[PDB]
Amino acid sequence: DLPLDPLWEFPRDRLVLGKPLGEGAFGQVVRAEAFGMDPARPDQASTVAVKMLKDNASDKDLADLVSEMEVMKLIGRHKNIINLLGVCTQEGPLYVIMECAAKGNLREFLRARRPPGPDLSPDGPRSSEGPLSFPVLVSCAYQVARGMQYLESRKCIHRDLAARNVLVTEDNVMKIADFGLARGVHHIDYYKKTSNGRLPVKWMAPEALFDEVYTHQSDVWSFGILLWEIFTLGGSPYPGIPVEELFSLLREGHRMDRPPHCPPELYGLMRECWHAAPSQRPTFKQLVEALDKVLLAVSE
Ligand SMILES: *C(=O)c1nc2c(C(=O)Nc3cc(O[C@H](C)c4c(Cl)cncc4Cl)c(C#N)cn3)cn(CCN3CCOCC3)c2cc1Br
Repeated sequence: DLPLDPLWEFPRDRLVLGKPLGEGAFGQVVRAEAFGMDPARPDQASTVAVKMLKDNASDKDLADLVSEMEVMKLIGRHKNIINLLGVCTQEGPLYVIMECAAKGNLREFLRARRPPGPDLSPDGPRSSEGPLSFPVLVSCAYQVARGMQYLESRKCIHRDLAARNVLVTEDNVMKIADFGLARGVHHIDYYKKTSNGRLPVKWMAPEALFDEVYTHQSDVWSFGILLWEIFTLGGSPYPGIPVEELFSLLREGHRMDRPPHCPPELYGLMRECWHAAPSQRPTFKQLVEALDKVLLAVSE
């Protein structure tokens, strides 16, 4: 009963719904097979991520998903974001079809690839060598910055940029997810802990947390936290600090320490992102360039 948009509309019968991937505040995401997403190859199979309303959804849940859908249409296509592939709005439940990232989110990607502990018996010629190396970590940070730069150019604010909201493809390409979402910024439970133990308040810029102000520079703050996540290989920010203590510490201008095995260049970028005045933080364009210099200097 929603209006037909032939540009994006995809026949729902060309989808085979598979195993659920996860669920958000509004909507659930399910893995699925798509046939003929490329109209030039009608019988070609591809793996996609389908977002849909949960069971017994409210009208506001529908409005939020519709709102997300329209943002996806306007945002355009970029290598480092989750792109819209199609929609199903006609004669059936609302489907928002987007790209699927085979390796899950960036946080779990890093945590599952932490170096072998010294408790492990030396077996082979590279026993100390873990899956993750410094240039690849830098590349991950660079890709997120480029993706955010694109989103910024499209006047899009993420409001919850983090490792958990960055997805990893089969080719280890970073793709920013859930960027055009209504997140109820006027009613945030700052003490709320997710089912996986995450405290989303630890990613909020001071002007966002204290003054409910969101800009692209507030995302830059979040990017700084995301930088810390990457080079702690999926660690949780402000270790062992409860939300109540986080409040007072932030008011005192407290910042996270430099993590182990992290070069001063990158902790330098982190601290720049965490400058109190938003105009004293780098832009994403500057972050891209700065991370590019480091990346090129370690890609001989
Ligand atoms: C399809 O390529 C595919 N995807 C995954 C994912 C996965 O996370 N896919 C995914 C999730 C998306 O959003 C959800 C809500 C999400 C989750 Cl589930 C987790 N964190 C953040 C977000 Cl946004 C979106 C979107 N939009 C797109 N794609 C996870 N897996 C399994 C990972 N698996 C773990 C065990 O080792 C092997 C890898 C897959 C698999 C596949 Br085929």
